[PDB]
Amino acid sequence: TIPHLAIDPFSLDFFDDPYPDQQTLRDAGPVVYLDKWNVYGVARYAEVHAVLNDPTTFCSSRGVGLSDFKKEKPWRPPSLILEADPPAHTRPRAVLSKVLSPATMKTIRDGFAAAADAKVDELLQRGCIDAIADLAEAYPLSVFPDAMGLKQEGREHLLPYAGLVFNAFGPPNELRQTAIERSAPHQAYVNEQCQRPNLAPGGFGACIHAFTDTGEITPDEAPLLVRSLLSAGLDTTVNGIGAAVYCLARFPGELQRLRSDPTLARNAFEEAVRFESPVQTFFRTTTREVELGGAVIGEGEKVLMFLGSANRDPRRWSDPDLYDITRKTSGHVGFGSGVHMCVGQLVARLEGEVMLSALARKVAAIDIDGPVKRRFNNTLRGLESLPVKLTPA
Ligand code: HEM
Ligand SMILES: CCCc1ccc(C(=O)O)cc1
Ligand SMILES: [Cl-]
Repeated sequence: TIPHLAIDPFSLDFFDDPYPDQQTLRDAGPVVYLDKWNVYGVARYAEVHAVLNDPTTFCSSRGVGLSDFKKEKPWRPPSLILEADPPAHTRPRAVLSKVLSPATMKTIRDGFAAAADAKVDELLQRGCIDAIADLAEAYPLSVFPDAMGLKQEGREHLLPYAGLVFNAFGPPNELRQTAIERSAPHQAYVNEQCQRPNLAPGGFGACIHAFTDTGEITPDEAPLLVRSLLSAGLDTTVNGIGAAVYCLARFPGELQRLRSDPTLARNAFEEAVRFESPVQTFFRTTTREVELGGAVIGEGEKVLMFLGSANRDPRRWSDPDLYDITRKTSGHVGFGSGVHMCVGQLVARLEGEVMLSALARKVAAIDIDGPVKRRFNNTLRGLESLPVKLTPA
């Protein structure tokens, strides 16, 4: 009844060009079995959305990577938010929501926007730049660690730590094993920065610790919640901004529409998140036998959700393989959906908006002018290098 496929969605060949295999996964059925890893897979929008929105049946507390925390030890102590189910999820989630709240964005927007404009001005002086290292990485590094309240020393551990976190959701392949082998210094740095005295006044980290007297979280929960922001808050935006720049570089007609109306910057970024889906996949674990799209999945089974495939499913999207900055993007699953839907999405969208606004106002053309190199990660999709020439407006 359920088709068995040999596709390895964590293989380098798959990462290099996932789109044919994602269509095969969608078209084989609403639910597939991936023999390579002994997991169920859902690649159509409808089933991905359904799984995300039933957290009781498709839980997160047994891990959102391949590993089942009921069977194996987690590689690090479980996240109090990502790897928790309601009701244990609810209070930590509320704290992060308030720390990253609509009102908090007002305090940081002016500085984030000035840093974006300054970065684009700097890049225009160079002309030919690497849109990854010099923009997608450099811009978030220039705003997010400071917004966290981190000291300067040791920030070089942040991107390695995030790459480790995202590789560790994958199966025990070479990418994951190698990341864990190299992890000790990055974990040591990150864990130390999560302690209250190491987080500067007014930043996200200090604000998390300040919530420890309201009854929502205790003091001993705050370090792990700071850890959540140091895990999820940087490399995601690197790949989101990188996706948006790569889209504008490949689709100059959309750059031209963005230049003509810079207020499209927020939706241009949202459409880049749908189009590239920098966060490609997450797992859930069934807590009971369940019927999903005509298939019967037993208890304690891992279900792999293809967020990027859901975001390209023609059953849901018109012209899904086109980058369209005026598309009605609401409902895409690039930030998830439901109770775990990205708690940092206002930060991510703020960064993406102000960078695309700076490009829309200052840049006339973005031309790829060197070899494009892809970066391979078990969960993140994005580029290692994107050589571009920026022409000033
Ligand atoms: C373009 C950038 C980003 C993308 C595409 C993205 C994507 C996602 C997705 C798909 C989830 C759902 C995970 C699940 O359902 O298991 C998620 C959750 C989460 N994200 Fe984001 N994210 C981004 C940026 C950020 C930022 C900037 C922060 C923090 C400052 C952040 C913090 C979190 C946290 C803490 C969670 C867990 C929420 C929960 O479990 O309730 N993310 N993100
Ligand atoms: C796309 C972001 C995924 C993510 C979310 C939360 C955490 C954490 O709570 O440590 C780590 C990774
Ligand atoms: Cl850790």
